[PDB]
Amino acid sequence: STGSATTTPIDSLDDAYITPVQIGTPAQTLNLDFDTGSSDLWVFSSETTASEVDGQTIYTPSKSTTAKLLSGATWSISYGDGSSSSGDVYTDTVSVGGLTVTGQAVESAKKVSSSFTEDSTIDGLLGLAFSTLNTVSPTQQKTFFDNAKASLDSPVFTADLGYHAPGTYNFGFIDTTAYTGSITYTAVSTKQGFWEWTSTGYAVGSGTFKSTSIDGIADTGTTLLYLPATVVSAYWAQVSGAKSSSSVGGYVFPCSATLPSFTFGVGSARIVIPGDYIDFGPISTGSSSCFGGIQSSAGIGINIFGDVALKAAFVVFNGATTPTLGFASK
Repeated sequence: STGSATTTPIDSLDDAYITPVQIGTPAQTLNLDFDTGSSDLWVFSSETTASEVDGQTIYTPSKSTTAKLLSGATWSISYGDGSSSSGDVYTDTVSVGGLTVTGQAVESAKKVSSSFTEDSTIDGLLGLAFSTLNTVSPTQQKTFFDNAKASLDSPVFTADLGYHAPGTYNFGFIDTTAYTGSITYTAVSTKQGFWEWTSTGYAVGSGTFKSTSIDGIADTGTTLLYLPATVVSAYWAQVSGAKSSSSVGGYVFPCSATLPSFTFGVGSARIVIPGDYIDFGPISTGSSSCFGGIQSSAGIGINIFGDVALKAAFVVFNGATTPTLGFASK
């Protein structure tokens, strides 16, 4: 089997991407944030505290003939950005782009943090990191990909995120029309539960490539590119007026600037992030100070190849017995 679903930016900045997911019988379609940095499929629901729902579409298990309460199971998660949610668990039928999993754990939110409430466009998350990170207790549950894997034509999914445009998540096949050149594959460590890999270096604009190992995670659920302070300083030093602002919470730059590209290495191959991808617009409405799309990972504890990086590539998440990651230009 295979599946193919379009993923769409939630706003004009590509702050996140939503992908329609069918849950239950008859189908209830929710727009979920596909997150390769976590492993819980959770949804706003009829059980979510009413004051914490503001425009989201909810899953109502009582209206699904295939929903079953997973007795005794609860979940609770906290994300890198300080947001959180928690609740109980159903199993139900879940389909993505024509690919169907029966008995998928659907984690129903009883509580969500303010940032989730405040984002009316995201109805929940669909985790695609390794199932070892799944928070369900006392019986840990598998991700959608993990459940689907054996049935897929090939044990892979691909992320093809657009810049200010829709893109695609495919399951079970590699669309050879979706990228240019060849796919370069690179080793993954699953030791922390993430799609963790090591970039071979970077360049700023038309500058020379610096060969240096940068360990990080391929994380579709993070907006920006978080790299070591040395790398980030080198980038923003090429932008006149750019500075790190403690009050704003990162590097800002004059909105009048033309940003240089940023290149990252994947083995001997190179992925080029155009400068425009690194502009996240005014810090506040009407400001001429703009927020940067490359930020320091210092104090995160890990480097994160988020959407800013991933949307410059066609990315293969290879879930073979020894997982690997593949990157191609497009």
